[PDB]
Formats: sequence, C-alpha cells, structure tokens
Amino acid sequence: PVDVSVSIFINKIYGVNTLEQTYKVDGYIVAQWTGKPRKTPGDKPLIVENTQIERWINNGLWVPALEFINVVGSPDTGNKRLMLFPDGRVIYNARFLGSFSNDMDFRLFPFDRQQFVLELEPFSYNNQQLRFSDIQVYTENIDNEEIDEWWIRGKASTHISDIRYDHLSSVQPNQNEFSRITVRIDAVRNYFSYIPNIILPMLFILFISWTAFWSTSYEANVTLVVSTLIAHIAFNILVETNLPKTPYMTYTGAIIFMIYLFYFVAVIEVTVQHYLKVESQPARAASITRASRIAFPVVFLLANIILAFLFF
Amino acid sequence: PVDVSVSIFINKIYGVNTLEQTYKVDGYIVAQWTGKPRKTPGDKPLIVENTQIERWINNGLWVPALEFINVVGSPDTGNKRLMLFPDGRVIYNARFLGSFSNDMDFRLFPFDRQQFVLELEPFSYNNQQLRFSDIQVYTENIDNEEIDEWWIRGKASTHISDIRYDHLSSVQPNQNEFSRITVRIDAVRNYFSYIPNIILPMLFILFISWTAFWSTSYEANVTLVVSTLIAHIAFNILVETNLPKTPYMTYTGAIIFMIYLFYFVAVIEVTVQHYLKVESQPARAASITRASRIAFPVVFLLANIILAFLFF
Amino acid sequence: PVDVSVSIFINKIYGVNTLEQTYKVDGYIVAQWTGKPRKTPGDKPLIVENTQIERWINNGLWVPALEFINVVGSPDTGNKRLMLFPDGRVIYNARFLGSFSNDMDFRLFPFDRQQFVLELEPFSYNNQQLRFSDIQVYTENIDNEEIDEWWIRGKASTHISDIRYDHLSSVQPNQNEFSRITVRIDAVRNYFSYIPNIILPMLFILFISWTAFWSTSYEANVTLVVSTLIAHIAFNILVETNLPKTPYMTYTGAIIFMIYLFYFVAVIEVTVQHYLKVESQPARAASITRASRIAFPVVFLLANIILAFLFF
Amino acid sequence: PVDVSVSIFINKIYGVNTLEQTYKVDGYIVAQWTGKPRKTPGDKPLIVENTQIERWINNGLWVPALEFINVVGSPDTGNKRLMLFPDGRVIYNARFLGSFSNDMDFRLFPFDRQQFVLELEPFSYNNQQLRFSDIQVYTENIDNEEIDEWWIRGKASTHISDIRYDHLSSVQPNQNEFSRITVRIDAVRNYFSYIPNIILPMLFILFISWTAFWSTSYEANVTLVVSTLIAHIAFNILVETNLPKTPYMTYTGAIIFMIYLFYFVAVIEVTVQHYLKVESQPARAASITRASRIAFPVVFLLANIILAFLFF
Amino acid sequence: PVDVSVSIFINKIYGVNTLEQTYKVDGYIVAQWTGKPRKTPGDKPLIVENTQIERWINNGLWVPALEFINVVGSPDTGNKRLMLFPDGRVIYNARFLGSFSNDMDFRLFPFDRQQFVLELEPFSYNNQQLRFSDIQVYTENIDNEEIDEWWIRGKASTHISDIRYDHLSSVQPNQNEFSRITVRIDAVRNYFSYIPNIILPMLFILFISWTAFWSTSYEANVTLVVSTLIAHIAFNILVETNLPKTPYMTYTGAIIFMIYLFYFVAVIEVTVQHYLKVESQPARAASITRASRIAFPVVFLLANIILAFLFF
Repeated sequence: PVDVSVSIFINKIYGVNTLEQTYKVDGYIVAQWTGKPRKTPGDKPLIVENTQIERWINNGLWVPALEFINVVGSPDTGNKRLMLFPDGRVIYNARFLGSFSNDMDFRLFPFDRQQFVLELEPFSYNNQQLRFSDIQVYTENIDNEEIDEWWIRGKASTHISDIRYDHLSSVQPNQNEFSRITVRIDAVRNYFSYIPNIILPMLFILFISWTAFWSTSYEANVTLVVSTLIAHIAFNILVETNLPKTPYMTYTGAIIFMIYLFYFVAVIEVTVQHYLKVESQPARAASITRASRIAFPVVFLLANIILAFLFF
Repeated sequence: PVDVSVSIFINKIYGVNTLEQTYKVDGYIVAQWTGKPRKTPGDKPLIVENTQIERWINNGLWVPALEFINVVGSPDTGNKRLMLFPDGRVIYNARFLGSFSNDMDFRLFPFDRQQFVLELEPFSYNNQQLRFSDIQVYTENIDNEEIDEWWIRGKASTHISDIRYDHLSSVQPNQNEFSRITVRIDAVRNYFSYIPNIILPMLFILFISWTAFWSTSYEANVTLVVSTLIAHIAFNILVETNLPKTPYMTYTGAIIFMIYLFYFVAVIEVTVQHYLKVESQPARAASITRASRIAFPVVFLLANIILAFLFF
Repeated sequence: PVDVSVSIFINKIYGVNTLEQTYKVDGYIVAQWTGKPRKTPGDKPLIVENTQIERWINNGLWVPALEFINVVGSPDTGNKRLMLFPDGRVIYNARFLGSFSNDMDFRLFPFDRQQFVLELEPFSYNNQQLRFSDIQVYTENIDNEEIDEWWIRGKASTHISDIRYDHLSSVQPNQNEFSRITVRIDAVRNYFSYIPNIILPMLFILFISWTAFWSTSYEANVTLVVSTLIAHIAFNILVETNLPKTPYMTYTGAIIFMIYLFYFVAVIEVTVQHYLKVESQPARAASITRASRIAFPVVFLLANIILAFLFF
Repeated sequence: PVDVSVSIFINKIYGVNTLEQTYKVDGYIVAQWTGKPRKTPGDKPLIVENTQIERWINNGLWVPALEFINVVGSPDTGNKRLMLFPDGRVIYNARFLGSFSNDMDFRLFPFDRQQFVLELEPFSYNNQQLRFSDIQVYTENIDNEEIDEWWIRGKASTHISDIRYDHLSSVQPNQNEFSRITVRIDAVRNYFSYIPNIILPMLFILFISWTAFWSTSYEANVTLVVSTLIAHIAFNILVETNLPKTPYMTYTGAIIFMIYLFYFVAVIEVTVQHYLKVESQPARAASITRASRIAFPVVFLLANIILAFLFF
Repeated sequence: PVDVSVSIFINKIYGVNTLEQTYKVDGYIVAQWTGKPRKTPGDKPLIVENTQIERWINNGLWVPALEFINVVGSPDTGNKRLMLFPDGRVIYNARFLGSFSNDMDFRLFPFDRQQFVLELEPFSYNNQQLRFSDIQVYTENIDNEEIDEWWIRGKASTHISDIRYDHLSSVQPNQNEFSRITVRIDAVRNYFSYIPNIILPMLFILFISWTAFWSTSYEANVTLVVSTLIAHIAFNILVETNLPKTPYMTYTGAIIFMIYLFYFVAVIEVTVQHYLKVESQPARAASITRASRIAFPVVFLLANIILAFLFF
C-alpha cells in the first residue's frame, strides 16, 4: 500500500445551479507519495512540466489515477507539475476547474443551508492508501460578507474512508476496499438582498389587493384585485431567475402558491359584497367587507407562521 | 467469436430535453473479454492507464471498438483503464458522460411515463459476441423521492440482441449480424410540485373570469374577463420553460387551448347579457347569466373528463 | 482517377434554426475506394481503428481528404474505421454529427416547405472521381408522423456533379474540376400543433376586441380594444420562440402586422362612436358601430384571402 | 524577403453581435509562397494533408505563422492542405471559421451602414513581404436580397500596408515593419422587415394614446394613456432582441425615449383637462384638449425631423 | 534567480459579468529571459513556432511555467513563438484570450468605478525573479468615448511583488517567496445612455401614478396607481439584463425598492381619500390629497438625496 498525502487548495466555489444541483470549484491539488529513489541532476530535485509529464511515464515512471468521484464531465486541468525528488518521493501539483454534483435541499430558500462536497478515489488502485487530507479554504469569508453570495462557515470537513464495492472482478477477498477523500465545505446563503428585492415587493402588491376591503364600488374593486394578480405574476416573472425551482415543494413556493389563493379568495369576497347589494341584502355585505378587512391579514399571518412551523 | 462481459454502472440520468428528446447519462463501463495469454511482472496483473493504453495498441494489443448507437455527439470519456491479466483476459474500465437520444412521449405531461434507453454495439466487429449485460442503477430512488425529478422504477431492463444490417460490404453471408446491448431504465415524473405551481394557479385565474356570471355591470364584467385572459397569457409565459413543447397535441396543451376558448366564450356571454339589456330584453339576459353561472363550470368539468377519457 | 463509392446513412436531422438557416445531422459515412494490393494476416481483411488509422498513413497508406462543403464549423467525427482488404480496396466507416447550412425559405411558416442539403467534395483531390452516391434515410417517417417535427418525404435526392472552380493555382488546364456529391432530403413541417397553440388563440383575442361593435359605453369599449392589444403583444411574446424570424416579409408576419392595424382601426371606430354622441349626432354613431360590426370581420377575411392569394 | 501570394475566399458573414461588435466569417485561405526546390514522386507535385503537415515541419519544412490580427479567440481551422511543388513554391489551403472584431456604428439602425474587416499579419516574420491580396466574395448578393440580412455592396476592399511597431526587441533599425493584409467588405442592412414589424406597430400604440384628445371622460382617458404605455413597454420587450443596444445614444433609442415622454406629457394633458373641469373652468379644458389634438402630432413630427436632421 | 522581462500588450477588455465578477481580456504576452548561449543558423536568431516549441523542450530547452493566478479556466493561447538568440536570451511571444476574476463593487451602478486586474506568477519557480512589468494599453480611450463601454483611465498600474505562501514542501524555508506581476487597469462606466434608457423612463411611470393627487374619482385613481405599478414591473423586466444584480444592496436597488413603496403608499392615500368621502368626512380627504400632492415629490427628493448622501 503506497501512502499518498493529498492537500487540496480551494480558491472559488461559484455558480450554484438550482436545477442540476451543480457548482464550479477552482483551486489546486497536491499529491505527495513516496515512490522509488532516482537520480536528479546533482542534489536539487527535478521539476517536470505538463508536456514532459507523459514522456516520463513512457520511460517507466509511476503516476496514480486520482479521479474525482462527484465530477460532472472531465474537469479543466490547467498546468500540471511533477516534482521528482532524488530520495524517492514525488509531489504532483495541478490547477483544476470543474463541475461537482451533490444532493442539495432548497426547501428553505430565504435562509438556505448548503454543503459543497468534493470526493477523490484512485480510479485504478484499491490497495494504495490515502495518508492525510488537507483543505485550505483560505479565501476569507468575513472579508466581504455582503459581496460573497455564500457565507463560508468552517474551514471544511476532512473525512478519509474505505469505500467498499460489490460488483468487481474474480479476485476480491481484500480488493473491494478503495481509499476515498470526502471534503465537505459548509455555507449559508445571505438573505440580505433577497428580502428588499423579492419578498418585500411581492408582499406590497398582495396588500394593495386588500384595499378593496374598504371600497364600496365593485367596478373599482375588480380593477384592484384583478390587476394586482397581473402585477404578482409579472413580478414573479422578473424574480423567477433568482428563485430556485426544484421537483419538491418549498417554503417560498408554498407562500407563492398561498398568495395565488389570497387573490382568488379576495375576488370571491368582492363578488359576494356585490351580489348581496344586488339582491337587496347590503347589511350582510357591509359586515362581510369589514370581516375580511381584519380576517385576511390575520389568516395570512397565521398560515405564514403555520408554514414556518412546519419547515422549521 | 470473442466473448465480452459488459457491466455498465449508472450514476446520474439528468437534464431531460423536451424538444430534442435527449438526456445526459453518467457512470462507468466495464468490458471483460478473454484475450490471449501474456506475461505480467510476476504473478500480479498489469494496470495500464489512459495515456499508456494507446502505447499498448501500437505494440500489438487488441482493443475492441465498443460505440454507443444512440449517443448524440462524442461522449466524454474521463479516465480509462486496461487491466491485462497473465492468464489472458482483459478488463476495461472507463468513466463516461454523454447525451443519449430515445423516442419520448410527452402527450400526458402531468403524469409522465418515460423510458431511458442505452445501446452498445461494436463499431467494427460482428462475429464478436457480447456475453452478458449488467446494469447497476444502485443510485437509490426511494431515498429522496421528492428531491429526485424522476422516480426510478425497476433496476433497468437487460436485453441482448443480434441486429441485422442490409447495406454492407461484398462478403455478408453471415457478417450482417452484430451483437447489441439494449439497456432500458424506466421512470415516472413526480407531479408533486407541478400541481400547486402550474395547474392550480392556471385554474384560479380562469374561475376569476367566471365571477362576471353574477355581476350585472358590463363595465366591471369586461375588466374581469379581459384582464384574466392577460393574467392567463402572463402566467403561461412564466410556466413555458417547465411546460414540454412538442410538434404533437398534448393533454396539457389541449386543456391550455380549451382555457383560451372558455375566455372567448365568456366574453360572448358578457356581451350578449349587455346587448339584450340594451335592446329592452333583460328577461333573457337575466336567465342567460344564471345559465352560464352553472353551465360553464359543468361544461369545463365534462370536457376535462372527455380529454382525460381520450388520453387515458 | 481513383473511383470512390460513397454511401451516407442518415439517422437524425434535428434542431432547425430559423435565423442562421442551420440544422444538425447525424449518421455514418462509407467510402469504398480501390487502392493497391496489400498483405493482410492470412486471407481475412485487416480491421483498423481511429487511433491506429494515423499510424498507417505514416507508413505509406493513402487516405483521401473528403470534407463537407456546407458544414458549419468542424463536425464531430466519433469513431472512424479503415478496412484494408488483401485484394486492394479500402472501406472507410465514420460516425458524424455536425451543423449544415442551406438557403431556407420560411415565407410560409404554417405550411412550411424545406430542403435539407448535404455536400461532399474531396478537399485536396480533383482528378479523383466519386463513383456512386447512396442515401439511406431508413429512419421511418410514417412510423410517428405526430412525434416527428418534419414529415420526411422521399428517400432523398442523389446528385453527382463536377464543380468547376475559377480562382486556383498556376496549373489548371484540367485541375479545376472536382467531383461533388449533392444529397438533398425533402420535408414538410406539421401544422398539427401550430394552429391550436399559435394561430387559433391569436385570433380569439382579436375578435374579443370586436365585441365593442355592440357596446354603447365608451369607458367599457376602451377597456376592450386597449387590453386585447396588450394580450396580443403578450401572446406574441409567449409564441416568439416558435415563430421564425427572418430579414424578409412572411405570411405569418403579414397577418401579425395586419392584426396590429385592426386594433388601431377599431380604436378609431370606438373614438368616432364617442365624439359623434358627444357632438349630439348619435344617429351616425349608431350606424357607424353597426357598419364595423359586419365590415371588420368581412375586411379581415378578404385581406387574409388576399395575402394567401399572393403567397400561394 | 519571402514573397507570399494570399488569396482569401469568402463564403459566409453571419451572426452580427450588436454588443461585442463581433461577426462569424467562413471561407478558405490560400498562401502561395516560393520556397526551396524539393523532389516530389515523379513530376507531379506532392499533396500533404493536415495530420502529415506537422510531420514535414519536423523534417525541416518551412511553414509561416500567418495569424489574423482582428480574430476573437483561436479560429476553427477545418482541413489544412500543403501542396509541395518540385520547382520550389508551396500552396497552403485551409478552411476557417472564426469570430472577428471591428468598430461598429449602430447609431442609425433602421438604415444601418456597416463594414466587415479582416486583417492578416505574419505573427513571427516582418522582413517577409505579402505579395498580393485577393478577396473572392462570390456569394451572390442580388441573388436573394430579401433572404440575405445584409446587402453585400462591392467585391470587398483590397489593402496591403506595412504596419510599424514601437515596443519590440533590441534589434529594430528595420525590423519594426510587418506586412499586413486589410480586407474590408461593405454591407447595408435591409429595412424591408424592420418597418412593418418594429417601427409601424410601435407608432400605432402611441397614436391610440392620442385618442384621449377627443374623449371628455377622464375615467376612459386614464385607461387609454396608462394602458398604451403598458403596451409600448410590452412591445419593446418583444422587439428588444431585434433592437441593437450599445453604450451610446441611437436614432432608434432617441425616438424610443421621446415616445416615453409623449405618454407622460399626454398623462399631464388628460389630468389638466380633468382638474380644470373640477375647478369649474371647463372653457380652458375644452381648448386645452383641442390644442393637444393638433399640437401632439405636429410636435412629434417636428422632433422626429429634428432627430433625423441631427443623425443625417 | 533567472531574470525574466515581462511585457503584456492589452487589446480588448470586453464582456463584464455582473454576477460572476468576470471579464474577457485579449492581447499578447512577451517573456524575455537570459538563457544559455546556443548556435543559430549563421548570425540571425532562430524563429520557432507553436508546433515546434514542444520539440525543443524534449531536446533540452528550458521553458518556464508562467500561469495567470486570476484566470478562470484554461485561457485560449492562439499562436505561441519562441525566439532563440545565439547570445543566450530567449523571447517568448504568445496571443491570449481568457476570463479573469477580480472583486467588483457594483454598489453605485449609474456612476460605476471598476478595476480590471491581471496577475502572473510562475507555477513552478519561486527563486526565478520577474525583472520588469510593462502594460501597453495603447487601444485609444478618448478616440471613441461614446462607442467604448468603459472609459480607460490611466495607462494601467505596474506592480511587482513577492507573494509569500504557507502550505508548501520540505525543501526550503526560503522557497515560499514567488515573484508576481500585478497589472491593474482602471475604468469608469459611461452613464451617457443609462439615464435616457433606464433612469428617466422609470421615473416618468412613477410620476404618472402621482396624477391621482388631483383626481377626485376613486375608480379613475385605482386605474392610475395600480397600472403604473404594472408598467414599473414591466419596465424593470425590459431593463433587468442591463441592471447589475449582486448579493449586496445597491444605490439603484435601493431606489428601485423605494419606488415599490411609493406605489404602495400612494395606493393607501387614494384608498384613504375614498373611505373619508364614504364616511361623510371629505374635509380631511380634500386636504389629504392636496398634502400628498406636494409631500410625495418632496419626500422622494429628500430620500433620494439621503441615499446619495450615504453611498457618496
């Protein structure tokens, strides 16, 4: 079992896709493994570059196949460098930029909780142990909390585990166990701009519909409730890109669907106020309007607390 | 006929395109075929990596051309590994991520039924049999049914068949028969979020138009039916991306087109109610409104059941 | 002149761009040319794969440069295979997926007529004849006419021609003549879904504006004609992607522009009806409304027949 | 100084970006330079293909670095061919498809004037003269003037110049002068479809707002001017993609901004007409409406002529 | 320590992304380092091209790994050229086009201040000094200030620094110091078109809502304030692409959110004016309207000055 020291540097974690549950990660990968003693020109260790790296393997130099398990497509390896030491050890430094998949829960978008995971397992070698994992997410979080989309919390989670496989070759009494690095950086999305850009204006439009709970004129009432619903849909179109859309139900989506009913229900109230006045019963219509004038804001507050009580 | 054992691992089936009938599939491909006996360093079998794989073929090592028949463009092969055994057999392990085409029926979108097919046939060898196919879709479906867009039902369908060709070379008395793997995983789209985000709000807007079947004021009636049609088109704009658009007629599209008539027809009713009152015949207008107040909801229910009876 | 037998298989003709006049074509290319006699291991012909193909050319093996003339960018060649026969002939099989340019006429979109052309000419060899062209568009059209976007009509058009060039080198007394394959598959776009999704709803919105030709209330009339124009523009936004937009005038675009006038003209009528009633002359306004109530539908029908008479 | 004959063929000039001032150009590049005498098999000149081209340079064959100066990114070179003559000269034929940058003036979009420039200078050789430039834009313009987006005027502009550099090496008494080809094809955008699709309907919506200069009812007046402004913004959304948006002010943008004022000003007029009638002074309101009924169309005509007088 | 003279030419700084804080930079890179004396054919220095550059490294020629630190993905290197001098020095000229990341502050968009930074550090060599940095942004700024999106101010900022690292190898306590080039060009976004296209029309729509501070009719008042809010959201949809959206609060976003309240508040005023007239207290409603007729424009002016006082 060849011991490999893996040190991964983290520079950027950008472009979090709300559909494919993908995110682009940039940095550097360092693999210091003890090889076999070789002769370098003099005492100083040899420095080999990307083009000449393949030339060394042809001559009889070992290079282990360390592949990312959760990588979506082939990641972009910039410049790769092999540092052959006269003593024996070899240091492999390579810049990488690729897409990584991890199960994401967007259920509670306004106060999002997400984990960015990176996994590495040698593609061809099982009885070749991975010594120690090191995550250097030295890109300062408290430096620009407003500028950074995600508030980096904790200097990642180091985890080294032996992944057991089932479907393999004929000889597996102790070949099914592959060493695997499990890097997991945590982050919390900043609500800072999501309230005065999405939440707050989507609420005002809904309360503007509620101004028909004072107005007696049905012609003016229709214009309020119908047009605000147009404004709500229009504003939901503007937002949509910022909004995360997943196959499951969300707290934001639950509120968004709840708003659609509170328009439909208000339309009913306004129409009820009208038909009562038409059928010479305005005494009911008078109290019906006064009721919903206090009921609607209370009911929406109860239900928003109900949703929050279920999601949190 | 060289016997080839093909074991394909399935990791992800993501990004289902509603137009091109394409979907991205990620995993691993294993090809264990009995070659010719060779000498490996000692007893242990030789492990060859991607860069050195081409070097072996030049020396005189066999590598069969196993191409995906239904692959759209050249798929992304990550790291490929050849395992040369001293006895004779060779195990080929390669990570793949590519686009696959299959005939899809989106006719019934809210309760979608789809099959994800993967086909493999040796590009150059016909009298080279494919021994056994194995599909390892071990990515747990019941684990996160709400999170997964498609509910993976069944551990795929293994199918090995001899595909017969017509247009070939000169020598074809028994060369037209190529061995082909036919992998078909089944899945059902979760309706869970499609009802409170698309179906339900598209219905409320249509019923808000129906509130003119109580109102006597034509000026207020126009504002209802005309503006709700604006809201419906606006909401159809928001949805559109989620909506699958194909060259054939769909259950969703049939309902969507039916809604467009139920606005146009309601406009007619409202205008009829007006001209009758204008031409001193309000007795008809009074019953005309009361009729459509019960008729419209019944007619739409009948027709929605009619459509459902035709599609299902 | 080396005789080359070219047989092109057609699998898919997908993604027809309405702006760049491009379409993606997938299939296989077969080039059977009589080379020089060589010795294969035994009697059986040698099978050479993509990586080893370049190795043969270095040793002294001929490979002709067959490039697509109408290809947009470098097309994606999947797996290429050379079949060296002991007698002399060589069969070249290669999978291709690329973009092809051809002059397209979208003038009559609802009942579209289009030709998909593919051209092949040897990039370097003029006095090297192309024997016979064969198009195998065996992807069944009548199988799924509703599912297929284009109804494949005819098993393509085989055409072999000697293309004469003007601007060449110094030596051209008989070097300007290059052999060229001209493959042209015909197809007709299915109107099936384009009427109940685009045409029909765009018409209803326009007739809803015409309901002001019965209404006497100007305040209610404005709401009709102005808001329907908003709905028309809104619906044209939804459609737009499905709609083909070219630098020339189309039948669809002519109707679309005609609809914009029929709103503007109706606004004038409604305003005329008003000013006449204001200036104590409602006798004119009464007949003015009754006139346009019969005129507008007749005029639009005449003009739609006029447009159809010009385009067809 | 090695004399190089450069003949560039033009096939397509497609996808003109209104932001980055980029356009994709496809064709062929021919470089006939007199090298050194070599022995070809017999008398016939040797034909070398793309893969074997690099093999010749290794043996000791010259290939000059002819790079496009105005190319955005590395352009797509399809198939490249070297024609080695026994006498000495070498003809280099290569198919290219790349993006080219040139300063574009979109100030007057409806009647656009644009120049498509292509520049070539040897990347490594200064005292290596470029003999003669030849542009073969034989893709017929008058063939399909309605189908072609740009009306190709003139068979391009041939220009060969010695570009002088300042920041170079140590030895520059006569090494700063590089030979450069300056190809410039001219074209004029067809207005044909831009008037009945963009200009004309954007005008009708603005005149529909002007129908409030006859109407006495403020409630009906508001519905006109407010909703037409919604329609104008909605129609500007539909158009936007066709509209060129640059960091400077345009004739189209000036008119577009002018339209936004003519709505705001009309709103003021309508509100003035109201407050005058409210404050028992309708004599002013009567003439105020009659004034703007003649003023607004005259003022907009004056200002549109003013803008046209400034831009042209 | 090998002294390297780095001279970077700047051609284009295009496509500034408001989300990822990225921008594409094109130009040339010159690296003149004193190598070892070699024999060139005669006295003239050897000119080596891109394909032959790798051939020289195999023979025993030094090429230092100069990588961009702030580069997003692998940048596009066009044609690279090595100029081997007989004396010893080697000049490396390479054309580049890549994406660069730098922390951007969009807080004050209408009068934006931005810095475009480019960093270069040898990927493999620390005790290999970078002699002098030279930035040639000779692409004239005052030439076309209206055409250029960013007004290039200053001929960049030359900065050479020794970057100290923490996580490294065993070999040296004085190996953590890498020489790094820090190029920073400054630019200011032109407001020229952002006022008559975004700011000015977004203001007119808001003042059109204020015309209800004269109107006594609630039915006409609702139509004003509700529809202008639709127009504002509609216009914000049109703009959105031009608008920079970041996770922090902006001056534009603050004004944009402030506008959403000024609609909601105006709705309240209009509804208050109504309920007062309903509950036989129009004396209050009369002064309430007259108050907000002077208050609203003054309050918005105060608050806009307040925001400007905080951001500037």
